[PDB]
Amino acid sequence: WQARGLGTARLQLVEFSAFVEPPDAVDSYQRHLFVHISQHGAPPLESVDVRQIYDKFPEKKGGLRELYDRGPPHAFFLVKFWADLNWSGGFYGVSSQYESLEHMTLTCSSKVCSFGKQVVEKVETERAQLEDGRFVYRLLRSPMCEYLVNFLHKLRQLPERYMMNSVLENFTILQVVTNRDTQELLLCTAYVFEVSTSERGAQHHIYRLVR
Repeated sequence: WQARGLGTARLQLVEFSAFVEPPDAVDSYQRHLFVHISQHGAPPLESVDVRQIYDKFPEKKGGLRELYDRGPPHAFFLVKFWADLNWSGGFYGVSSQYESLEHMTLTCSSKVCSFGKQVVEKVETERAQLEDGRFVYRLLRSPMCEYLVNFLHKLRQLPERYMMNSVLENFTILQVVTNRDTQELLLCTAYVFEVSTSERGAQHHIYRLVR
């Protein structure tokens, strides 16, 4: 009954990535992945108690505690990213793909938070496209908001990766996917971050948020 990947029976994440294509990508295509989840016979995901990360996201409303209280509890995930920050006016982008058995319009809200305070927010809607019995939701090549692009440019220039990790310690992203018509929550993902080491590329670990 417990999740094996990032999804519920109503909405599965297929693929998520944040990337930059250098200006010369036009000559020889390349992209750098800052972070990447691909879910194209596994055990249960580990659990993390949601109370321990409340103070890393906003409060009062659209905050973790109120969202979790709203439910459903099984829709809540924590993703730890080891971001690859080793890669210039190129294209900074975010691509997301989801799948369901039912036809919905999704609202996807992404709240960028600094010391648990909302700083920027992007809200996108996506109508289902029916393909092979299953519905697919494609939010591909969304331009990264200027706050994140500038954050990444500054973060990458820090002299020590322990300082990157100290800065990232206070940097979080909260994603809420709801049925736009019914306002029911489909997927809530809390993102926390560290740097990887370049020889190592982007990595991640997914947890169920429990209470």
